[PDB]
Amino acid sequence: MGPSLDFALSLLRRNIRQVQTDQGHFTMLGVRDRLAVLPRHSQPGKTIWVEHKLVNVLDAVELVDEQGVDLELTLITLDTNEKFRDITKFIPENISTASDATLVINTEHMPSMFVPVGDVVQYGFLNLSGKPTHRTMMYNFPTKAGQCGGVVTSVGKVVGIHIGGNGRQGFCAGLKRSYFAS
Ligand SMILES: CCOC(=O)CC[C@H](C[C@@H]1CCNC1=O)NC(=O)[C@@H](CC(=O)[C@@H](NC(=O)c1cc(C)on1)C(C)C)Cc1ccc(F)cc1
Repeated sequence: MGPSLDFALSLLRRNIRQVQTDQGHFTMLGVRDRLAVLPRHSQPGKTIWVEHKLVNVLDAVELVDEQGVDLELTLITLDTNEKFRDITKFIPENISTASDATLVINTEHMPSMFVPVGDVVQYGFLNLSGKPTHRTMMYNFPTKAGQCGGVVTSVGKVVGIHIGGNGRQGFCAGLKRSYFAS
């Protein structure tokens, strides 16, 4: 509710970017330095649109956890002029569920949008259009196409990235701090 909403708003300007790839429109969380995270499904190429600018991509590396499981997110590094404000400290050391979370969407079509998704609960194994992953979490909210990459936040942590849904529920890849270690 209110507390996750205001924390979510504090991330928006400095860290939550509108992007476009050949696959469509996505929300992108910038984490530190020139490092950001996107859904694998966005399939970033050699350039990517960020806000109004076509930006060269330094690399895109699929995020695979310490158990060898693809998390369906890719870590992208960018030929941006400025570094992102470092939000490492807001990514929890442990994958975290949360009550009354906020999902932040920021795309050209859904700009600066805060979605009260309610409680985010453990889900675990998830088969997303035939691609299996784990460590996912679920919220009973009817998320939509165009919300992938959306940032799931608690009172003061960034806990997940929206990756899929079935029309009545939504699912995020869980985040923990070690995923972003250099
Ligand atoms: C570029 C445009 O594409 C997009 O908009 C990305 C947006 C949507 C957001 C969905 C869109 C709808 N409700 C939502 O919240 N995401 C996907 O579509 C994903 C597929 C699903 O959500 C599928 N769901 C399940 O499999 C699923 C399983 C359970 C359990 O619940 N849902 C549905 C398409 C059927 C794409 C994907 C494929 C393979 C993966 F490794 C990982 C992801």
